[PDB]
Amino acid sequence: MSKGEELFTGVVPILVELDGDVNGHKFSVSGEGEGDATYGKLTLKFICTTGKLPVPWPTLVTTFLQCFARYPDHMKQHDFFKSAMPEGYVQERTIFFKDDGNYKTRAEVKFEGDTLVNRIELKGIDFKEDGNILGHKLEYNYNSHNVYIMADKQKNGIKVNFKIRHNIEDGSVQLADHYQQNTPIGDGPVLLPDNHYLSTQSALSKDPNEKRDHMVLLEFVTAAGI
Ligand SMILES: [Ca+2]
Repeated sequence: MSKGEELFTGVVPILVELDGDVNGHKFSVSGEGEGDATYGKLTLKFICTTGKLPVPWPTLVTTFLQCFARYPDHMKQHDFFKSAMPEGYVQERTIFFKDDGNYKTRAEVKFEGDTLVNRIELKGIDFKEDGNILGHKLEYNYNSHNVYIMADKQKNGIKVNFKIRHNIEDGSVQLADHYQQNTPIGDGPVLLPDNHYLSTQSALSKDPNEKRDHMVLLEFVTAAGI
């Protein structure tokens, strides 16, 4: 029931730019890809433009585009993310790594021309030099998670909560608690949803012809009502 639904009927080019500071280690990541919300499909490649990434790539996956979720027709009235477009929304997160530090992210997600842009500032603090994050003990993979969206009618936005389980290379799990807030950038109306969730599956790979520190990401995202 929004104008934003119509900007995503096709393949949309995607740009991501991130400035990061984790425990004084500063770093930048650029990403390009393609989005096809008809099939909740994202294809992305990310490159650390400042050298080697001081954290594990799986820890950045959630930070690096839920407006490409596929909402089923009987649920399109609950798609906040597209309803904010093209002016966009601000996405903020606190990500609490269990027994370790935490990321704090602020992201502006909007269209620039025909290109969907994710611009992200990230600051991580209180990480243990030899935890699973700074000591790079996380496996290069990703499990499937459900994200629970809730309307936040007082801020004209949504609240989302979920837990990621990073596999550690000894077989254990490193827990990342995500606390997320989205807010429209514009004045216009947005779709405030009933409670629902996004089902996400991600696949991480390498580009065989790339020598810079990088991550290829494939992600499918479908909404699911209750
Ligand atoms: Ca309702």
